[PDB]
Amino acid sequence: MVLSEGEWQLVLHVWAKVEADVAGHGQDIYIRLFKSHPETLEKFDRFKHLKTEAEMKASEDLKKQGVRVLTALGAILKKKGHHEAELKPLAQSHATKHKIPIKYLEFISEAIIHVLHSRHPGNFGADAQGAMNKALELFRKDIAAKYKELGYQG
Ligand code: HEM
Repeated sequence: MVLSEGEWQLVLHVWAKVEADVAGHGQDIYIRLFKSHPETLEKFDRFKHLKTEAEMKASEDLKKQGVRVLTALGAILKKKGHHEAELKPLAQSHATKHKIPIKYLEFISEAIIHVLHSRHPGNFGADAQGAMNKALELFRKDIAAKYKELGYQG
């Protein structure tokens, strides 16, 4: 499950493009997640009333949430697998307060990949997409192990 340095640089080089406008990327990723897997929207008490993509795009609070979420993910990715400290708080909140199954982490990973594939073909060819998938699989593996330590089946 361990990534090479080369693989991490493919991850970080596409992430550098996300960081030109993290808010806009976050909006596109949430819209993709909620349209592909509508059940995931039901986990968001503050956003579950949004009915359409237009409402999602107009939500300033959802935009701010996407910035928080992608910035936390980016800090994980920049650790290049040495992310134990970052995963502790995230696993605890997601297991115990939000109750987010591993299957829903797989869905958001799919939405991230889809949006990078569409926006960033210059830095998201097949090898770069493979490296990003490996990094998100590692994240999900390590979160699942923490979930189990915390008492949550995931
Ligand atoms: C890449 C994966 C994800 C990352 C990095 C991430 C990160 C975060 C962060 C940093 C927060 C705020 C602090 C906290 O409560 O822990 C948060 C809140 C939250 N997350 Fe996630 N998250 C991820 C995936 C998901 C998914 C897939 C769902 C639901 C389907 C979800 C549901 C929530 C909810 C319900 C909150 C509270 C939102 C609010 O305050 O209105 N998360 N997430």
